[PDB]
Amino acid sequence: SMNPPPPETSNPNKPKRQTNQLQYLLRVVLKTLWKHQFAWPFQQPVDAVKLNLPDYYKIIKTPMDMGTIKKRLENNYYWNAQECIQDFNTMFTNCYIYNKPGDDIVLMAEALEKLFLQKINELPTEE
Ligand SMILES: CNCc1ccc(-c2ccc3c(c2)[C@H](NC(=O)OC(C)C)C[C@H](C)N3C(C)=O)cc1
Repeated sequence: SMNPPPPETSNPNKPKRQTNQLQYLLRVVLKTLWKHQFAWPFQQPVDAVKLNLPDYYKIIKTPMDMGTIKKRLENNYYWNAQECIQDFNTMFTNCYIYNKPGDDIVLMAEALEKLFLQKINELPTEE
């Protein structure tokens, strides 16, 4: 059981709402990154067992990925848009913590992050 369980994606005890910013985060931000050429390593949790990287979860204690983020948005897990934005930022930061400059995965993360920032710079207004 070398991998940790994946992050929680649903919780019936948290209140739920739909906001225009949350719609944008799923329909524009997540979907645009998801289809990107470099999205695939980030579409599910890092499988440290299959990659045979037993130090990954020794280093990364707040894992996050777009598969999880997608489910969180679909399940109304986030109340505030910033909770979702923070999950994206955590995902990128983890990649930068574990890997090194010049690694293909870092270039991939940098490209996705630039696109992410372009899209959240056009986040719609709050209710
Ligand atoms: C059939 N399995 C396909 C697959 C292979 C590798 C990865 C994957 C996921 C996460 C990460 C990796 C691979 C990185 N390995 C690597 O060779 O990256 C290439 C593919 C760019 C290392 C690092 C721990 N990392 C992250 C996200 O930090 C995902 C799916």
